[PDB]
Amino acid sequence: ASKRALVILAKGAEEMETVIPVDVMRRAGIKVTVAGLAGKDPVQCSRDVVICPDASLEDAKKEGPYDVVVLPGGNLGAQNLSESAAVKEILKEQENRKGLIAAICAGPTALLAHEIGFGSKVTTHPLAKDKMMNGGHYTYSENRVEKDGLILTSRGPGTSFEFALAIVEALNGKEVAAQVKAPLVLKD
Amino acid sequence: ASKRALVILAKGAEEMETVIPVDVMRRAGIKVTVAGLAGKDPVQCSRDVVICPDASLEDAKKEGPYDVVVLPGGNLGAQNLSESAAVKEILKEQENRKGLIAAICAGPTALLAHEIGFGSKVTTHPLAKDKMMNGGHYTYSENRVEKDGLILTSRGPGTSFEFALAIVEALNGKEVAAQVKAPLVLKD
Repeated sequence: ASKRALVILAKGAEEMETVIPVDVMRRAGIKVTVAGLAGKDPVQCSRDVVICPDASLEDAKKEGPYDVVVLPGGNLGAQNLSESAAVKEILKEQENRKGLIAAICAGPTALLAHEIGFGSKVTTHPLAKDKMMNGGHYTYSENRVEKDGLILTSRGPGTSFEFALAIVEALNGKEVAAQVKAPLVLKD
Repeated sequence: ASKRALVILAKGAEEMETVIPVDVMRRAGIKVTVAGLAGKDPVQCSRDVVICPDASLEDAKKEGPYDVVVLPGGNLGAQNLSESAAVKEILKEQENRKGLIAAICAGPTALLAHEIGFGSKVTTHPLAKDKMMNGGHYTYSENRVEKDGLILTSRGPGTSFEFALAIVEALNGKEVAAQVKAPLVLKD
């Protein structure tokens, strides 16, 4: 059985934090669906890179369930994720079936918005800490990648490779992660 | 005066090696044009990420000159770059006016194809070394980023951040590179 990943792509998402996990996960043999929040139309990312999603979120919602739901960062992207009722439904369903939820940079703030994973240890971009911690519902970490139960978080564009490889390791195991890592020419 | 960058995007390009330099260069205030080799139509990258270029290469060619020409990697992308007469013309013109040429991963092999920069020190992805060195026209380096005169090269997806910041430093200087680097949460 092939593992499946849903990446939710909204206007203003950080394009590096989107492309790096999609690419790395596909190198690991995972079936990745890049789903556009607003539909099938091309999405203008935070630095004006324009990416064509594989499907609308509405369509991708019906082809579930997914072994991981991925929330990229970017301040405006995360805000769009935090305001979407469809994202709330997807996240609440993933939580209930004990599937993995992964968010990077500003992305974890959508978890707070949708009341996902309260009590977990999480990290965010430093500039997003105050927002994530409003109410003290999580415990904050400064680790570059943090995993507590089914909640996997990471800090910024420069942690995107470590974030993606942590997803691979969680889904496919350490050996596949190591095999996918070697041809990338990462430092550590 | 605002510095200008041309990124040449061909089918089969490594999407991470494309998006990371475009994003980082735009964070540095550089005006970046993502030009599609085959036209304005959306480009399917090596891991099936689909990116919409800003313009066709034909149109972007007329809005020159550029302070840097950027060649992403990906084996099939580099091959498409190596076979394109338009790329040859762009590169030969950039060489003659002593502008910067930057290529990463498999991308430097297009330089060999177009007889660009013979005698320079270059690096490539390890898997592309034998191809780059056919004929002994360059001297090979295993540095993660290599710069010899106006030729800047780098090794793979995992060196993409260092590659892009080297471009920023060459165009805008060390302080801008350092200022753009800090919010990315890079390790080193």
